[PDB]
Amino acid sequence: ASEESQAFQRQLTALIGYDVTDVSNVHDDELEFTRRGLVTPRMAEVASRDPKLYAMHPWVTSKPLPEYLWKKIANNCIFIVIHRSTTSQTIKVSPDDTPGAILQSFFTKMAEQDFVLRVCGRDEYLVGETPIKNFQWVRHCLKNGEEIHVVLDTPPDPALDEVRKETVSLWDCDRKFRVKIRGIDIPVTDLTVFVEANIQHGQQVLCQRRTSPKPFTEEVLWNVWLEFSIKIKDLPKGALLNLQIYCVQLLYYVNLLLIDHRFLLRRGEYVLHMWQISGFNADKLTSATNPDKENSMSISILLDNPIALPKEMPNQLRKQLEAIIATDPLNPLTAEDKELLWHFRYESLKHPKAYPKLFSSVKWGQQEIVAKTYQLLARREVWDQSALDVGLTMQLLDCNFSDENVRAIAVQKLESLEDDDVLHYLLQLVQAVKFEPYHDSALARFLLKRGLRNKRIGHFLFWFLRSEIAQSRHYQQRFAVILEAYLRGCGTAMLHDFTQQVQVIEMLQKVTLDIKSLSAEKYDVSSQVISQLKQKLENLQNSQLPESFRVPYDPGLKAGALAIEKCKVMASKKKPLWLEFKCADPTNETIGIIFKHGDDLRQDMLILQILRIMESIWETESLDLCLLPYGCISTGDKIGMIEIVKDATTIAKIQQSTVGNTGAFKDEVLNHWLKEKSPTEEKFQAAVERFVYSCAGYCVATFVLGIGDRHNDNIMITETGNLFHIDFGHIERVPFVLTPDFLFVMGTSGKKTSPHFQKFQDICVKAYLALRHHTNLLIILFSMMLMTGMPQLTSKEDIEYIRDALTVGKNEEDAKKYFLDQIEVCRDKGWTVQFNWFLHLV
Ligand SMILES: Cc1nc(NC(=O)NCCOCCC(C)(C)C)sc1C#Cc1ccncc1
Repeated sequence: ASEESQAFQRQLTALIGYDVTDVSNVHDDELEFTRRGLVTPRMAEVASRDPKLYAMHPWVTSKPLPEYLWKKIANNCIFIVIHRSTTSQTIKVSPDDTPGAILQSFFTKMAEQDFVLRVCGRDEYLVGETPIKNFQWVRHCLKNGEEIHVVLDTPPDPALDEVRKETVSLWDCDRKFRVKIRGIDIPVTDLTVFVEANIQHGQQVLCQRRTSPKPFTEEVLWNVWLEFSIKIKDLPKGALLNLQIYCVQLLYYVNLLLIDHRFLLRRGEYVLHMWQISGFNADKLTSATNPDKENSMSISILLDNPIALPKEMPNQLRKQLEAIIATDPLNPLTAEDKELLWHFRYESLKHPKAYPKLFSSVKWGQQEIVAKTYQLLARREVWDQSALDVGLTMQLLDCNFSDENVRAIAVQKLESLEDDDVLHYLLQLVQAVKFEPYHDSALARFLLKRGLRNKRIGHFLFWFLRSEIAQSRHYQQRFAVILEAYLRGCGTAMLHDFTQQVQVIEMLQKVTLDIKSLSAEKYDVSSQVISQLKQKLENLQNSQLPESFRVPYDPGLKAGALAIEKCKVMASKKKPLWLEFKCADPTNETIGIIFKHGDDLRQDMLILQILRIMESIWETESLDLCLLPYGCISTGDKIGMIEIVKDATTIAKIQQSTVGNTGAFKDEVLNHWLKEKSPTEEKFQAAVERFVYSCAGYCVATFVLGIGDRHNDNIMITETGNLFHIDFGHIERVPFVLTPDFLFVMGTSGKKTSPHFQKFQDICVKAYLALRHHTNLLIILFSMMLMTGMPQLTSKEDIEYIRDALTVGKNEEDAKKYFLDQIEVCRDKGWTVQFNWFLHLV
């Protein structure tokens, strides 16, 4: 209503990248009702959260301090360098010392509580009643053997985060369901079309009726009643009326929810703008209609049937039911299996791992059965009590489940995750919103309240939602209605940082797309393209870009002015921008960021998230495989950013040092580069230990994912011997890369065993074992990222690579040999595929 409240909605639309106050693409108030419906949990969180802790966002974890990291604390007391101006005197504190206790041990050891421990060079705070061992920044320093540098700083003002003042039933109706297909209208040789109407409940198709084929014209009228066998009483909440135009080839689709957001049966006249098939995918389930009215095929339908929706086993069969529960998520159930799970549903409820299969075997098109399922769900004693299995929880949030009650018990288990884990699974929990039948949901409300509770979760939430909105027309309506709901609770300070970030990304994306236009595809980096970049960049800095911004992939870091003398264009075919920015904290080395158009960085983000999940799985088994999970955020269509890792070099560039652009690869090349880049033999004998652990980790990780066969120009290594892979936005043969240059560093010529190669295969095989223990988790993370992120998704063979790879249904002893067989494939191949990878240049 306020004249300035209208200017707030245009700031929101600039941050979101979509106008939520738009009704040109809706046939009901589903999104408007969701906007108002979210005010309640937004305000409950904004009110619930403590302001002094929300402002300083302490990054803690309640997981035990790992064994390898404990070895670094040999004195049961670690060093903390506290700095204030000139002062820079260290302190020895016990790992059980709260930052409050370490405050009394700094003031009493000097000659008041209004000072906090802030890390040097970042906006990261060691505050709150949590032991110093549980702070992430402390654990990060103990991993990379770095010294703890803090500052006696003034705490931020919690008032900076201020917020702006914000009839019959179905079960009585015994008639059959019907829908009149009036016609189809395309704006614009000699084929036929027919329409197919389906009653769907997630994946499962309850009923199906088609029209008679009629010639392919601009307007095709039918005016026909399609009668279905399903009674109106039997329609479940979340039932979708999928209308498809077939040429026998699917050309267009559009969904419409039979039961609306108010439990009412949908009736009336509807003119639906349809999506074209690109010439399985989460986008196929979307309730949103095609916004492009000018170029899309339309379908007009009619309904009127108000009507509202109301709210002891033998050993043999036990052995069959247990065998079924044991099988992996992708093992398909048969009618025999489904029937056995249902009849013995009370036995199945006693095992929580049998939840996805028990609910996958429910007759959803039968009111009577869904009513039994809801009574069955009330006996949730086992479920509530049970330990949180995130892998199992996520199965219940995928495409196979449209049930609000089924999906909600899963969100109830997610409320147990601490911030630390909510960050690991955030990308995936965000995509799972695509599978929710309705806009307002338990999951949406869950992501909102956690983002609003923690500024680190909030920052990442923003970038993930802003990402899908900027490259998904099927879901931008839903995700923007959730991003507005968040942005209206993060508080003024966040709303300012996001504006500066969005602004910088927008300008640099323009320059990335402009430099790509200038430098031709079949063209190297000339003097024209390099000087045009420095010219374009000077005009941005001189009055059109913020003097400061938080780094999207690492928010604790604030980047400042552009070091234009250090920026350049990369030699890749996609011509990425290598940019360097000066650090914005005085507390002169820059931040390196790569901007890139051309590759799908959602696939990059989805693999990088899985590497943090994998190294977490290992951390619990007291393993550390030094994976370098560099930052990378997708910002729109094929465009996005990548973190430049300090003093790291490509493996292919290391060999084309001894001898340049040629296929004669030496083994000693990498072994020399490591010693040449090491000051003392102590630092070189460390680089081989960082190489053995990091190398073994990337071998197992890429193998389980099916991205082990990579060109060595996409494999980098640091001067400190930390190997890492880059550019995952792509996907004879090889399982993973273990080329003879790497073996030389471990001590083996080939077909030999050295003491370090022995160390390598020991951790290598123990890491495979560790991941095999979390088979269902990896299967679901990959299975879900293919439903949403990877658009070339095969719901048959693509999804099942990880099944064969993860040694399903096999003993742990065979696995040790099988993994070592794949090690020996890389021994006999040597440089066979690496040579053919170099040959892919011409
Ligand atoms: C992840 C990553 N790190 C690198 N590090 C590096 O070049 N260091 C060289 C020296 O430090 C730079 C110096 C300073 C800026 C730190 C001050 S390049 C790279 C990549 C990539 C990529 C390309 C295409 N698609 C996806 C990913």
